[PDB]
Amino acid sequence: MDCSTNISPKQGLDKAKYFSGKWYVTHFLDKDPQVTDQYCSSFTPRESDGTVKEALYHYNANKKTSFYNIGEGKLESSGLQYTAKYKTVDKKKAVLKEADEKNSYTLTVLEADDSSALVHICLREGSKDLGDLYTVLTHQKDAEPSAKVKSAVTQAGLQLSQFVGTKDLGCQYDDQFTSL
Ligand code: HEM
Repeated sequence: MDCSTNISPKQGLDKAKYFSGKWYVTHFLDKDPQVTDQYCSSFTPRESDGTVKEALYHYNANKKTSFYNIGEGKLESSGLQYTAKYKTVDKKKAVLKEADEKNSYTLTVLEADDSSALVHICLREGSKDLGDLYTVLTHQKDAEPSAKVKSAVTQAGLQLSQFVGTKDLGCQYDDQFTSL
């Protein structure tokens, strides 16, 4: 299930707006889920000298469990786009597995403003694309995405209505994990 091809970062985006606060996923669009479980997610991206580090949380809304990761990658020469390898961690950020060289994700920022963002994530393992997602992001749980980001969704060729809205899933977040 190939990741979407025509994906490049929006040029002219202020990186200070993207590497800002934390993000909560309000809406996600999954091309082809392998599992039918639905997730909520929040993460806290930071950048220094072209290196991105981010604390990542997933909550399985069906099973009511959560898992944790730390991503690390370099910004491309193209703008706000990065391929990250990732550690697997417990809730206290103790390392369970270190980043390896065959598992990565590529995150492309399509829009970002003071309240909201739209990003695309392709997850890979070895020679295979595992999964492609678009995600609408806000800085507080269940905040409304901005008009600018809703327009970004339409301009990406998508319909926001076809995304899964996470409000309905009964998400639980770990704001301690994502603080810092
Ligand atoms: C609501 C939004 C999201 C959904 C629905 C979602 C869905 C998924 C699913 C279904 C998996 C597979 C879990 C498994 O069976 O092991 C997964 C793993 C993963 N996701 Fe997400 N995801 C979301 C947000 C994010 C974001 C924002 C990022 C990166 C910034 C991300 C990065 C990853 C990574 C690195 C893995 C691999 C974890 C592992 O192998 O341990 N995801 N996600």
